[PDB]
Amino acid sequence: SSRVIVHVDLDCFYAQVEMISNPELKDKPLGVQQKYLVVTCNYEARKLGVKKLMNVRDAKEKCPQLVLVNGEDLTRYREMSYKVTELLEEFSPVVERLGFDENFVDLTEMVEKRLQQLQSDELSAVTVSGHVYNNQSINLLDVLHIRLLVGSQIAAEMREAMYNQLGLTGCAGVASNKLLAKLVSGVFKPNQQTVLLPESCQHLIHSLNHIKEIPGIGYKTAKCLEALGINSVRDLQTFSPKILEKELGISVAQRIQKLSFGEDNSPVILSGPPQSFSEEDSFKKCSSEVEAKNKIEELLASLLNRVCQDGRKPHTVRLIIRRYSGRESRQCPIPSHVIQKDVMTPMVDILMKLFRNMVNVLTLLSVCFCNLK
DNA sequence: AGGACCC
DNA sequence: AGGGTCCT
Ligand SMILES: [Cl-]
Repeated sequence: SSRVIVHVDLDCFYAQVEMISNPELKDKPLGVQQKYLVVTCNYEARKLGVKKLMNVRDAKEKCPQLVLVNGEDLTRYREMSYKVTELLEEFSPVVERLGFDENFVDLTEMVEKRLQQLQSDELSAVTVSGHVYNNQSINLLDVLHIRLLVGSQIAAEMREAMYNQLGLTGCAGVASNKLLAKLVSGVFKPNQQTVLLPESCQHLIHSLNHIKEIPGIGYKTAKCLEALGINSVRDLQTFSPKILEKELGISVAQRIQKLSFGEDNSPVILSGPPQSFSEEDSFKKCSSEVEAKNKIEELLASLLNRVCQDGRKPHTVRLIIRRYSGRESRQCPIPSHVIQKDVMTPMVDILMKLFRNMVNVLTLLSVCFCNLK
């Protein structure tokens, strides 16, 4: 049973939000700064050589006119992110969030509903919206092609609604599973879409230049694969299954070897409301382990406002720390009476105990509310 | 708790 | 960087 999946990928998301907030930035090169880092930038800045996650000095020495806005407070980005997800959920309810700026939508049922409504002569006029990957020829008699073209039409409706209703541009990719939809959505950027017909799957997967470019193959797995002489997609396709299992475990080995062929049976999961709320701060050294209570009190204060708005409350609190020159965490249940929401002073007490439990009286402090109900 | 992955 | 997910 084949599926029609769309991957929606917002262009330079934080920059888009900031440009909407201050139109004066719309025509100037823009970078969103967090600490010493340019986490993202609009395309005007990318023209001038600015890259994501490029340190501010390197970025200013490449674009001295680069306008910098602070993006350490994620509140506005998070709000717009959920407006996108909710808009897509109106199309079809099964929407999976991947970070703040990507969504997967399973269009299968929607596509079949639209096809049922078409007349015979109507079927021969089905047209693609946007790009066809690798300029592949469409066969209107192929039912897989028809379904994917209808997927491309729904994807264009989504992108038009996002722009008309929210002012945001993004790319979309339409394919038969999540892996392929996500790989194909970035083929034409920015603000464009691409559909992958099945015959071009091997062309898409072999277009990658490192196995680390496969979604799901992270730093540790890549480093491990490279240690085995596996570098290209075809290397992973042809590597011995038995050895790969022994080195990576059978779960990781079998899944990522399927990914190397473009195979991905994973379902689109309805993300729904978030599973956790957290806030953090990075810094160079906080060994005044009495200022930590101040940092933790500030983080806790802002978090408390967010928990009130969601309406659901956390049943677990967690404190994370990073050690000077990799993280450690302590969690514990939140006492039931404390959940009625002055909750600061008890929360600080709980958190400090977790703190003291971990540190003997730091480059990061993070507080998380989780286990929601 | 810790580790893998994602943006 | 400042967030998130699920698995062991
Ligand atoms: Cl499987």
